[PDB]
Amino acid sequence: DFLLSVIGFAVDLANVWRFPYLCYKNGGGAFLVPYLLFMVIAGMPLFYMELALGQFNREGAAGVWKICPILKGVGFTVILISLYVGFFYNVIIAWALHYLFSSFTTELPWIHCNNSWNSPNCSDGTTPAAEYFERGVLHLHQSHGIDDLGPPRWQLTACLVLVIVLLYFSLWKVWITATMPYVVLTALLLRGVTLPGAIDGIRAYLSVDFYRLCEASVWIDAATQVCFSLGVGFGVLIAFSSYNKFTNNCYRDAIVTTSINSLTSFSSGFVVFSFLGYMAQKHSVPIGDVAKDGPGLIFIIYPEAIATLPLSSAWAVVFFIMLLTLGIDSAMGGMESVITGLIDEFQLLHRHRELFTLFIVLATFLLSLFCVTNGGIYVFTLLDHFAAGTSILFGVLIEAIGVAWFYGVGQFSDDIQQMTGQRPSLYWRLCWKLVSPCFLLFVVVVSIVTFRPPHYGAYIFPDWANALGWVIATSSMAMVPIYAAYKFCSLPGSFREKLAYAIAPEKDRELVDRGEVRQFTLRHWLKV
Ligand SMILES: NCCc1ccc(O)c(O)c1
Ligand SMILES: [Cl-]
Ligand code: NA
Ligand code: NA
Repeated sequence: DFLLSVIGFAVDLANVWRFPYLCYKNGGGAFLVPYLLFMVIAGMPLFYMELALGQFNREGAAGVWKICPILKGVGFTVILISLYVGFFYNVIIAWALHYLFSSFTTELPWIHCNNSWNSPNCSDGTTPAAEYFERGVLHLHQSHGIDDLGPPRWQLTACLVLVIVLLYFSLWKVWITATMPYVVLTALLLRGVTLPGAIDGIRAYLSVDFYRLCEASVWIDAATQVCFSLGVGFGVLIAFSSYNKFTNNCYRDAIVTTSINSLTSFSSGFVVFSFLGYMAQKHSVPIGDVAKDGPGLIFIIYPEAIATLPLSSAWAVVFFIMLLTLGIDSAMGGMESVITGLIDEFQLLHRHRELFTLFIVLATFLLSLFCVTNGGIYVFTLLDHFAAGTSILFGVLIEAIGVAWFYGVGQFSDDIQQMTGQRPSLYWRLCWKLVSPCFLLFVVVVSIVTFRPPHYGAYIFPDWANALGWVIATSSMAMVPIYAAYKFCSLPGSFREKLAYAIAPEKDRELVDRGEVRQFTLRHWLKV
C-alpha cells in the first residue's frame, strides 16, 4: 500500500518526543494555538503541493526542477538537510534501545538512590530517574562543556552499531509499524486518564495565557515543529510520489496524513500532561516545578510515573518498543531519500550503489559518534537547534515561491486536472500563491533577527559554538545562489537570452526560440 508508507514516515519521534517538550516549555495552551493556526494555514497546502509535484514530473527530489532550471539548488538543500538531521536522529533510537535492554528485569534500575551512579543530592533534591538518566546512561557529570567531550562510551556505541547495521542491510538494494504504536498509545492514554491527579494536568494543558503569544518565539517554534513533523522540506515526499501511479488521489492522502499527524501529537501531549499532573499530586510540588526543561522529558517522566504502577516492567517494555518502531521507519526514509537523490542526479555511480550506500552509512556512523561521548548532549542540543532551524523554512519557502510564481498556479492546476478529474479550488490556489509564502518569509526574517542561543540547564554555550552552528545552517541554505550563478554563467548568449532560458521551463523551448516568453509579461505574475 502507498498510504501505509506515507503514514509510517510522517508519524515519527517528533510526535512523541518533541511535541510534549515544546508544550511544556511554552505552557499548556500558548503553544496549541500557533501550532494549529500554522498547520491549517501552511502545512496541509505544502503537503499537497509536494505530493502533486512529485507525482507529476516523476524525476526525484532534484529532477522535478525542469519547470524552473535556475532554482535547482533547493534540490540539494533538502538532501543536505536530511543528511544533517540523520547525524543526531539515530542517537535517540540508540537511547531507546539501551533503555529497552536495561528494562528486562524485576528491579528497574531507576527506582532508588542506593546505586553507584547516585550523588548525596538525591531526593529519594534530585529525583532518582533524572539522576539515573544523567549519570548512569549519559555520564554527563564527567564533562565540563562542549570543549571537553571525552572518549566515546562503549555501551551506547553497541546500540549505535546495531541501528546502523539494521539500516544498511535494509537499504542496500511498515505493516508492523501500522498498528502497534497506536495500540500502545491508546493503552497508555487509558491508563493515564484514570490515575488520580491527572485532571489538574489536563486543565493546565487546555489553558492558554495571552502574554506568551505576543513574543516572537512560540510562532517560530510552532512553524519549525510543523515543518519538522510533517516531513516537508526533506525531499522524501517528492521521491515517494515519483514511484506512484499516475491516476492517484494525492488530495485524500494529504488530508488523511495531516489529520493523523495532528491527532497523534494531541494524544501524546495529553498523555504527558496527565502523567505530569499525577506525579505533581503524588509529590508536593507545582506542575511547573516537576522536571527541568530539555530533551529528556520523555526519558525522565515516563519511567518515573511508570515505576509506581503494578507490572511496571511490561509498561516499560511496550513503551520502548513503541519508541523504537515509531522512529526506525523515518530514519530509514531519510537516508533512502539522500541516497536515491544523489544517485539519480549523477549517473556515474549508478551501478556502484553498494559502495555508495556503504560510504554514506559509514559517514553517518562516524559523524554521529560525536554524540555518544561524555559531553555528547551538548552536541545533540546544538545539532537539534541548528540542523532544521531556519534552513528548512528557507527551503520550503523557496520551493513554494518557485512552484507558484515562476511556473504558474494556473499551470499547476491544469497539470493536476490532467493527472486527475478535478481542478483545485480557490482556497488552495490562494494559499499557495499568497498565504504560505508571506507567513514563511515573516517567520524566516524574525528567526534571523532574534537569535536566542541554545542552552542546556544552566550551561551557556561559547561564541565559537554559535559560529559553528550558523556555519552548519548556512552550508545548506547557500546551495541556491551558487547554483543560480553557475547556471546563469553556463548558458550562452546575451543577458536577455540567458534569463529567458534560465527562468522558462524546459518544455517551452520552441516557444522561447520563436521569441515569446510567458514569464516576461505581467499577466503571468498577476494571475491567481
Ligand atoms: N521527521 C524527520 C525524519 C527524518 C528526516 C531526515 C533524516 O535524515 C532522518 O534520519 C529522519
Ligand atoms: Cl507534531
Ligand atoms: Na515513523
Ligand atoms: Na511527524
